Amino acid sequence: PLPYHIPLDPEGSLELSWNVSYTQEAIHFQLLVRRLKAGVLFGMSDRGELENADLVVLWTDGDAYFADAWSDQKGQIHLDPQQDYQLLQVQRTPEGLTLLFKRPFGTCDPKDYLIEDGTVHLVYGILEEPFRSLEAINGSGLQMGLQRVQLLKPNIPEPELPSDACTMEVQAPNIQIPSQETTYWCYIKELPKGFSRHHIIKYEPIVTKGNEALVHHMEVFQCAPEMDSVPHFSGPCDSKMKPDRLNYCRHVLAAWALGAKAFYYPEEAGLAFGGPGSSRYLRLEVHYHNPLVIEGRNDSSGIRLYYTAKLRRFNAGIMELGLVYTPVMAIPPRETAFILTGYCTDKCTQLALPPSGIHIFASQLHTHLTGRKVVTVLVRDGREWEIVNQDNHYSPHFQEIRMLKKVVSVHPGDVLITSCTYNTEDRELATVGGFGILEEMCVNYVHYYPQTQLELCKSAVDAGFLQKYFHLINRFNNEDVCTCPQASVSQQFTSVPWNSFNRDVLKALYSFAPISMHCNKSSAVRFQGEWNLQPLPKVISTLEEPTVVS
Amino acid sequence: PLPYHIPLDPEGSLELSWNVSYTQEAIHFQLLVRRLKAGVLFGMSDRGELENADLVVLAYFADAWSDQKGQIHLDPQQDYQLLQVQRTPEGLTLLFKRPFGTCDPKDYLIEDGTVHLVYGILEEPFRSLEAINGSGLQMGLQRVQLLKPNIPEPELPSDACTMEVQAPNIQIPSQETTYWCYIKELPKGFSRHHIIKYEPIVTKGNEALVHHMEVFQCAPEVPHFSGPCDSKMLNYCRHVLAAWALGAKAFYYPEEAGLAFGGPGSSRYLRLEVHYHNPLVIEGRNDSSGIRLYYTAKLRRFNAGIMELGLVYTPVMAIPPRETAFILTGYCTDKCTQLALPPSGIHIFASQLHTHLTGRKVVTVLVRDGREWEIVNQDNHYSPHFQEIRMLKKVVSVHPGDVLITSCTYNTEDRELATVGGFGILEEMCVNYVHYYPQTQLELCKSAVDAGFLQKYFHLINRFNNEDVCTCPQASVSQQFTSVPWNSFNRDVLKALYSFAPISMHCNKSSAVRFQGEWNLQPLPKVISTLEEPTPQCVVSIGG
Ligand SMILES: *[C@@H]1O[C@H](CO)[C@@H](O[C@@H]2O[C@H](CO)[C@@H](O[C@@H]3O[C@H](CO[C@H]4O[C@H](CO)[C@@H](O)[C@H](O)[C@@H]4O)[C@@H](O)[C@H](O)[C@@H]3O)[C@H](O)[C@H]2NC(C)=O)[C@H](O)[C@H]1NC(C)=O
Ligand SMILES: *[C@@H]1O[C@H](CO)[C@@H](O[C@@H]2O[C@H](CO)[C@@H](O[C@@H]3O[C@H](CO)[C@@H](O)[C@H](O)[C@@H]3O)[C@H](O)[C@H]2NC(C)=O)[C@H](O)[C@H]1NC(C)=O
Ligand SMILES: *[C@@H]1O[C@H](CO)[C@@H](O[C@@H]2O[C@H](CO)[C@@H](O[C@@H]3O[C@H](CO)[C@@H](O)[C@H](O)[C@@H]3O)[C@H](O)[C@H]2NC(C)=O)[C@H](O)[C@H]1NC(C)=O
Ligand SMILES: *[C@@H]1O[C@H](CO)[C@@H](O[C@@H]2O[C@H](CO)[C@@H](O)[C@H](O)[C@H]2NC(C)=O)[C@H](O)[C@H]1NC(C)=O
Ligand SMILES: *[C@@H]1O[C@H](CO)[C@@H](O)[C@H](O)[C@H]1NC(C)=O
Ligand SMILES: *[C@@H]1O[C@H](CO)[C@@H](O)[C@H](O)[C@H]1NC(C)=O
Ligand SMILES: [Cu+2]
Repeated sequence: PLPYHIPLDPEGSLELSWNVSYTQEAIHFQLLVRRLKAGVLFGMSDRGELENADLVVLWTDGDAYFADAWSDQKGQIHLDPQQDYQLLQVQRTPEGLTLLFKRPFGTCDPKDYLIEDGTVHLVYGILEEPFRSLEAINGSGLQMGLQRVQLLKPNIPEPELPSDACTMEVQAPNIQIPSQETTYWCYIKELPKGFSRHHIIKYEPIVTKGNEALVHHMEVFQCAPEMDSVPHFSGPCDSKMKPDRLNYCRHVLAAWALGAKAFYYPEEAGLAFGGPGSSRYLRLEVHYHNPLVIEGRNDSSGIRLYYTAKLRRFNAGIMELGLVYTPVMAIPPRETAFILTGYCTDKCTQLALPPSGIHIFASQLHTHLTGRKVVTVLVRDGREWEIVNQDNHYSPHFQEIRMLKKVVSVHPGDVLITSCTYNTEDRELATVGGFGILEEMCVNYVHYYPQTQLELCKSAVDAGFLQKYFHLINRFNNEDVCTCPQASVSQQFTSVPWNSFNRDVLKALYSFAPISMHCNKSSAVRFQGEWNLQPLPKVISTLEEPTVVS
Repeated sequence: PLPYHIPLDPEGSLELSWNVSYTQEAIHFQLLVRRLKAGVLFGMSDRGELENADLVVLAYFADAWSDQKGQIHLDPQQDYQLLQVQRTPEGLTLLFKRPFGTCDPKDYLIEDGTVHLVYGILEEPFRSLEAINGSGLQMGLQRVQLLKPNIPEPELPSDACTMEVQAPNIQIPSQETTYWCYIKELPKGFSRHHIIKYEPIVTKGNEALVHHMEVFQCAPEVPHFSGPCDSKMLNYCRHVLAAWALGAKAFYYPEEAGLAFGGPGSSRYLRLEVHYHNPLVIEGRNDSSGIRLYYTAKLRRFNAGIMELGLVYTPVMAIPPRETAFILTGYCTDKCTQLALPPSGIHIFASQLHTHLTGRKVVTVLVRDGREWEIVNQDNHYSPHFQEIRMLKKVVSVHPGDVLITSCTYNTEDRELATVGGFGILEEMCVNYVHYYPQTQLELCKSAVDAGFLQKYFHLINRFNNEDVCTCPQASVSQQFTSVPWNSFNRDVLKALYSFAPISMHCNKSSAVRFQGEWNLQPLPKVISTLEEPTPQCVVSIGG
């Protein structure tokens, strides 16, 4: 058939399957309607709203007619005089009525939606009641929903597993999530004794059948190699009942977030764990968000690993690009698009990268609720070379590990620039970087080869410069005010009255001020050098991108 | 018959005439080639450079475009549509059509305001487009308003009489640029009349030489003079009855108003200034050109007047160096309009935009209750070298309490220092001269940033780029824009200051007196919102 498919409506009366051609630069959609009552509409839109939508509609109104349509800002449906969607075939089968139609990635028509890399928001609706023309169609009698998907796939078959492949299950024991709002939970598991060295070539999530809903992030780590670690453990990650060490495992075997399905490795590489000289226990950290907050729902959740005995050609690593989690990075309220940027500097890459460089075959983008756009680009001496990963339509609810269509080569001395665009319009206060639900993140997880000791390449604004910012706006408020309060970064940001000047000066600060750079190893230690007050990477540059049927 | 016309090349071997259709949303070009050499190319570009241009080249006719280095390539799409190619006594004429805009974003977009036309004459026979070289290529630009309002010529009062102000059959000096003053006069007595029209008079063959023309009234407080305006034979007869520039057909006052000239307070004597642009330095060329006024004895209902909108002239308004686009905004506040405007309000039928050399874009919008309602005037392609009084397509009504927002976009890329507001050539202006009725006592409605807040700017950036936190002696030392270390932060904070800080408001008559009150530190008008931009709806061979 057509290789990709998803359900649209929960009832499954609507099924969408599609295929992509990058030579023709076009998508072929096939829509299956099993049960058609009244009429049905399908299309795509920016955030998945019915408003400002690029659509296709069918009516039963006659004795069955199909037309291209578009919707305005108020959600009213109008016919499309040109056609972006081109109807190809219509056939009636036992499964239902099938419609094959074709669209280019983009049109010279500016009105239409533009298909590109990253997330695409599909809109579907089932119009319950017969309505005629388009414009009669009302919110009433319309079942109106959205589905998120990646329209442009790498078009590669998922490799699958040799006769050697074995499964290892890393799960929490069956533990009680506190009645607190938010919990981040550490657990210590260990490998069988005398465990020879292996490559994890696959992993998939495991979530208890009542909790799919409660568990929104899971991660599996390795502590520093030099060390033989603490006894067996289940419980929260801040507590001091818990020891010393851990805290020392930032090394990353596995990562899962909402929307991410199973992941298969590229065949050039696998992820190495066990064997001599590289060590220990696995640390599982599970993030529980519990608006529910009722008697402890008992949960053993985790990740399943698929591993092969020994080596594929290269060892694959995972690198964290982005903003460090600190309050000093903040988004003012009532912002339509506000951009936070973080960096991997040439100094860090020069220090931590091999002469050959690394090859990025995958990326996963991560923000919190206010995240809208995420992009990572590659820059060489102030000239933008390549786009590592891009999602303009990105949603926090849909976060998946994507195989890059083109593997990207990163060399020492290159700068990796990561930017996230946020919308704070639903927030009355400044949103700050942090672990909390009301706080934000900008992160790009990169899956690359050959493995290096570089894991966190991240940056943040210099604290001192943020302080002079605060004092600058304070004094712009005039009065006189010789006052030097310290820290309370979250408490300073919440205390700032937000006006055009404060916002613009904050944005200016982010676009100007030097950065505290974090270059850290798998060992959860920095690369020696002085990484504070680094000159802000800047780009001298930018890269340029060029009737009704029946 | 095509209503609008301009010369392109100085030699005058190429002449362009055109027609506008707003239902069809298209321009009809007719190109006249008097002398046909190997080739001719014509088109349009942002500032008038050959690079990145939307073109047509020449019986074979082809649509072309130019790349970043200015090399010419064929256009697979075509915006221009060839209609007719015909041979006449005057030369070879080509009638062709182009839409205002295309769904192709690469192509030029025709809109309100100035359009830069590019022309060339190919000396050398070429077998391709890409073969075209600086060699054998005669290259030029012409600035014009492509979309004119469609105004029918009103009937005349029959009382209406014409007075013609022309050069006294004089000889243009051998110079590239000449400005020529001549003094003409009215009969004595002659009580007040309304000018309801004026149109250009240009001697045949001199079309390329005449760039702009202006008719002025001297100060009431005069001897006869014909010759250059720098000649140092005594006057400022500055103030303006009439203005004309290339491409303009006629200027019409609205049915409600006319411009008054007559017995006192009128001045007695009139001054005409004609601008000759003379590349090639032609010589012994005689010119009678000037402007003809249509005026009536019986006044219409209102007297027409001119109001100055914009930035006050102060150094406090500055543009940092090396900016591609930097925006300065002046304001006419709700308090000023509420006070000085009649209850009925005023109606704006015309506008003239004024900046100095670094000016690129200029826009004036009308805002009601903090919401942008209508665009008074817009030029994104505006140039200081072409500035004319333009009739608005739709007369715009400004009521009491409405806010007028005027913004200019500047390019400082060629400047090493901060450019400041001022009269000088190296300093800047943002001004919109508005022609309206009924005439009121409001003459200058203008604004500027509050000086104190600018002081807070200088001390804030000074204390920020100098490093430490929390120290409070604060001795004040440097107050002015020169000597300032411009980096992204300083620029952005200056922009923030301009976008935030309250303004010193000038509501003036007389230039020597303000209106009725305390105008310092007025709250900056702000727009919760803005308005929607209208959508651009989505090798030939002809027998001669
Ligand atoms: C065309 O317009 C002219 C200007 O209105 C009409 O008047 C003629 O103007 C010229 C120059 O102004 C007068 O020439 C006079 O005689 C000599 C010559 O001036 C200079 O000439 C040569 C170059 O031609 C130059 O190299 C010499 O050094 C001279 O300086 C001057 O000394 C006089 O002061 C004065 O300029 C003509 O006399 C004058 N014509 C008449 C009939 O008075 C001219 O008539 C117009 N022509 C037409 C056909 O309409
Ligand atoms: C949204 O639009 C729909 C239709 O445009 C409205 O829903 C309902 O529409 C049906 C059928 O058109 C109405 O039934 C009526 O039956 C009588 C028979 O006596 C017939 O003469 C009428 O012409 C009509 O067909 C039904 O009354 C109507 N529901 C209502 C009025 O509550 C719906 O009301 C619209 N809602 C909004 C918020 O616009
Ligand atoms: C509108 O009219 C007012 C008149 O009230 C103009 O105000 C200006 O007020 C200053 C007084 O501060 C005067 O100009 C300057 O005076 C200072 C001394 O204070 C002197 O050092 C300067 O050299 C300058 O002369 C004057 O009263 C007046 N200036 C002008 C040019 O009229 C205001 O400027 C007017 N606004 C316009 C015409 O846009
Ligand atoms: C990278 O560098 C070190 C390695 O862990 C971390 O520095 C510690 O950070 C914690 C929390 O901010 C402090 O309590 C410690 O005092 C720091 N140690 C030292 C020696 O400064 C740093 O946080 C790491 N950054 C990451 C992992 O993003
Ligand atoms: C997409 O599907 C069409 C018919 O459904 C087929 O002809 C075409 O080859 C397919 N393209 C692919 C699989 O790339
Ligand atoms: C302009 O286009 C052609 C000129 O030949 C003519 O048919 C048309 O009527 C003209 N329309 C206007 C409004 O000038
Ligand atoms: Cu997170």
